[PDB]
Amino acid sequence: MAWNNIVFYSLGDVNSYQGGNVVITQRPQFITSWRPGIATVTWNQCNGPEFADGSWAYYREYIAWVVFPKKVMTKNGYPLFIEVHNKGSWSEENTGDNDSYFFLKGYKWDQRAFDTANLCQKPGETTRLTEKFDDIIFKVALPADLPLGDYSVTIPYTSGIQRHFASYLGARFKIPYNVAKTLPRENEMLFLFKNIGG
Repeated sequence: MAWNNIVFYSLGDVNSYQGGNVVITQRPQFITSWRPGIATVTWNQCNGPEFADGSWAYYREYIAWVVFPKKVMTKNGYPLFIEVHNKGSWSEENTGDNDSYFFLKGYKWDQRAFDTANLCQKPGETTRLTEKFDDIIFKVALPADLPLGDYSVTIPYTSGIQRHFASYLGARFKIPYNVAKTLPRENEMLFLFKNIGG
C-alpha cells in the first residue's frame, strides 16, 4: 500500500523584545525571528515504515509553520491585539480563524531520497533543525483603558517544521489548521514596554 508519514518538529526558545516607552496612540512593533535549534516532536501521523536504512527511495515534503495568537491578555487583565505588520514571504493562511494566525512556508516537495532516516520519530524525540526562515514583524494595538506602567507580556506560540515522507511522487499533506492551533506553544515572545499613556 501507499503510505504517508508526517511528523511535526517543534522549536522552543524564549526571546524578549524591548518596546520601551509607548503611548496608546501608537502600535508598537515586535519582531519574531526564526532560530534554528533543537526541536521536539509534538505530533505525528504515520502509516509507513519507521526507518529508512539507506537502500530504498521515498519522497519528502517539508513545510515550516508559525502559529501565533491574535490576542493576548496582560497579567492585569487587559487585552492586547496582535496585528501582522510584515510577514515577508510567509503564506498567511486560514485568515478567518478568530484566535490564531497561521504562517506557512512550503520549501521542499516531491524530493526523492534514499537518505538513512527516522521516518516517524515519536513524540518527545528530538532533532536539530538547521533551516532558517525570515522574521515576522507584528504590531500591537493597546486598549484605551490600559493602565499606566510597566508591562512584561509573555506570548506563547508554536513554530516548527512539518516533515512529510511518502512512498510516492506528488504527495501533499498539511496538518489541519485546527490541529496546528492545539500544538504545544513552546516558543515565547517576551514583549516589554512601559505605557506612558497618551
